Amino acid sequence: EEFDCHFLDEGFTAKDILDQKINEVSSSDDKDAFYVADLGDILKKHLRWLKALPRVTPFYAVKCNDSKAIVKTLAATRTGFDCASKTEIQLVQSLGVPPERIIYANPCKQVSQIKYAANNGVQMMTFDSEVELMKVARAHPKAKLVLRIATDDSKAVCRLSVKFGATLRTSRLLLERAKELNIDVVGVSFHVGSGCTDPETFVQAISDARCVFDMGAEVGFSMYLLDIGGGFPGSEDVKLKFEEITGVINPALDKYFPSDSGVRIIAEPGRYYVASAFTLAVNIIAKKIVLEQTFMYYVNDGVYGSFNCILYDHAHVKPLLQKRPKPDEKYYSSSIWGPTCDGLDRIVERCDLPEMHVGDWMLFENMGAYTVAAASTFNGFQRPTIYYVMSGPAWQLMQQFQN
Amino acid sequence: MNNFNEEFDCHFLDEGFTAKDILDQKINEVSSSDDKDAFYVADLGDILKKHLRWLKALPRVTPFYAVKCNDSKAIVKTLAATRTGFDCASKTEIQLVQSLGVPPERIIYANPCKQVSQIKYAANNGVQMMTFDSEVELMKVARAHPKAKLVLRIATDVKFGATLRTSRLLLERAKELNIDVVGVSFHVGSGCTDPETFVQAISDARCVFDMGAEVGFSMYLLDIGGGFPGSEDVKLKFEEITGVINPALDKYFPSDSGVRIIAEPGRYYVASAFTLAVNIIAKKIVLEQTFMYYVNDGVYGSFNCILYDHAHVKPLLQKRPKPDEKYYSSSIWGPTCDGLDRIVERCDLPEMHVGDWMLFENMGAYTVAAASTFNGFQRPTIYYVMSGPAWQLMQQFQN
Ligand SMILES: *Cc1c(COP(=O)(O)O)cnc(C)c1O
Ligand SMILES: *Cc1c(COP(=O)(O)O)cnc(C)c1O
Repeated sequence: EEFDCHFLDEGFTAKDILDQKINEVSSSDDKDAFYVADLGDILKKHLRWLKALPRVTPFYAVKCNDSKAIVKTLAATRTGFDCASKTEIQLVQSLGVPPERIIYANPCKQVSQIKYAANNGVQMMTFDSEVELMKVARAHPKAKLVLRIATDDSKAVCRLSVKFGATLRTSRLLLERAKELNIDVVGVSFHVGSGCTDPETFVQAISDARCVFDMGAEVGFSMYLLDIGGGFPGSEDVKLKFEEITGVINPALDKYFPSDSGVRIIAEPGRYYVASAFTLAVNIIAKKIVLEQTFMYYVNDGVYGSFNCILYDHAHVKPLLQKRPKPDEKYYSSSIWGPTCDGLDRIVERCDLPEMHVGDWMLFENMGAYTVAAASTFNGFQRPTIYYVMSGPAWQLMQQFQN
Repeated sequence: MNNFNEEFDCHFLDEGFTAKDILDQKINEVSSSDDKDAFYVADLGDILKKHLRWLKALPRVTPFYAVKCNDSKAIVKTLAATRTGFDCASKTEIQLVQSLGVPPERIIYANPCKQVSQIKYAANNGVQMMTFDSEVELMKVARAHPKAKLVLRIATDVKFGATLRTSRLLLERAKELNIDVVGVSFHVGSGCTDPETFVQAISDARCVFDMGAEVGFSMYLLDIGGGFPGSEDVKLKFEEITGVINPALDKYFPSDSGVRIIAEPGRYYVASAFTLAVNIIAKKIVLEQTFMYYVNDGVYGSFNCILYDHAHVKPLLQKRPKPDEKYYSSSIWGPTCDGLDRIVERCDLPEMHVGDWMLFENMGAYTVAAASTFNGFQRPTIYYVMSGPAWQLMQQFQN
């Protein structure tokens, strides 16, 4: 099923296909959870990116969803790939992507994985520490390094301990140390992150990046690479939409990194490409009534599976009814639980739903990003099957991108 | 040492050597190379020691290992030879146990809320005993496994467990549907602070047994669940808990009644058998002087137990530091690019360097069982060891 893609007929949408599949299994007990993944939605996102950020080459953040179908579609589109590990580089290269379309954007890499990157021709890597420079000097001395700078997220849960990113002061010392070690630093990267309430944050990051560029010029480096990271929204169900962010980014790029300077601007979008492409259908496998009347529903995907995103990715999930609800239907306070025997495997603490029954389906939209990528087989429950769909016109568009 | 697939490969543990010595040897073996991937040493002899200890502490209670805690084939094979039962929650777990040769009468399907197709799989493969705590579950059993032997799971002091009031209604409803209810199960859970909770649970089970007798059921199976500690690094130790359980079992379920008592320990068997070695792969100094260490296992891997299992992890050095060695405030981070992939927020450590190893004891339970390959990082290699005397002990259990 990984390389199996189904046709999407004219006048149909991923939703219609989902409804059809649900109807077809209605008289049986084959009601495992499943995804419908519209590869055409990923192509749509790419067109939208090219239009909104014409100066920025997208490098898809593989970690967000490492589906071979996704990577193949994006590779056909000629986008780059941001890989954090040997396995991700192997996946991308296996599909035929040359090394110059890969950035190894992990600032803290095990020596053997740096060696793997060097052996396979991946030259560009990020870094934010002196020890990383020592490791690169030993294991990949001809690498092209991108300095990752810190970006403030005022809504992070742990604002004192920041995992990645050098301050400006540290950035100066790092550039000088790289010069001492005869290591080439070619640019600057930053990552604002998905939790971004104000687009001005991007402006600040771009300004800081320009500062580090100036620092590089002072130390004698030829810096050309600006990496504006990820965090762009992957669906319209957000307060701060993609186009508002890009409307604030493009003037900043024009001001701090004009095209005549020779800068090459890239980004590392992950969730932007894939979030809305996946819709998850789970089946209600068990039910309890608690006395006014409240309900507990048990479904066959949970926090150890697709909904790990609730804990790892700070996700909030909205259950949707497969069968439309009449205006007069009574809604009851309800909780939704995963299949595992763990008391913590709870998807929704409280929501309002009409009375549902075992065998009914619940749908979760925008489930592409940081869901299957982090699922486990805890308690022996297997990952939901993914059905990849693509229309004829979407395939034609992909062909155009291939030429 | 090198694995000859790790699943079924077991290494000998020589006389006078312990799991720690094997760990040191492996570390020494790779000291001059860059192959510094995280790895486990799993002492199957420790699991056999736990079984002997269980037999002595709870002589009336047959243990059914909770496979979900650690589904290692090596573990299940060792426990299967030991003749324990298995508590299975899904088709895959039942498949694993049966593949190793365990007959269905040594399997309890102790998931109260089962998908119909999973119930069907159990019926197809002869697993008759299942738990339940709801009327809807009874409806599903009547359709998909009508000859099952049902065990009523009762609540103890949100997700599972019927109240006594609900238990009465469930027993009557099961009688209406001609479904056989043979016993009661409860699960106190690991975070139990007061052992008296077990006494109340056993008393509640006795009440539900009496309720079953009133409606005409022959109740014989008492399942006291799990939650027993898997290490000595706990406030409430195993033997204190069993000291409170055994008098209650004698009072509420005397042997002459014909009751069969089982338990579902998971972490008790496996927690202390696994020691994890991770390598420091990156390092930062933050200016008095504090350090950030990055290791090659994290919250998406073995340390998912921090979020899923409320685990508190203690990093250990390979060699005990000198008393006057300088310690620094330090943080420990996982390998993934996620900002949340942090193992230790703050601890005191001597200055360490890239290539040094950090050890984590009592990492057997709810660690590898829930690890993912997020960001492409592979699950740590597990090296299984067993001494000759441990193998001899396993033979005695088997015969
Ligand atoms: C996670 C990550 C991304 C992708 O983030 P999204 O929110 O999915 O766009 C991009 N760059 C880096 C360095 C990351 O760690
Ligand atoms: C998880 C579980 C167990 C095992 O719990 P431990 O804390 O590992 O002993 C036993 N019984 C049931 C019903 C469980 O869900």
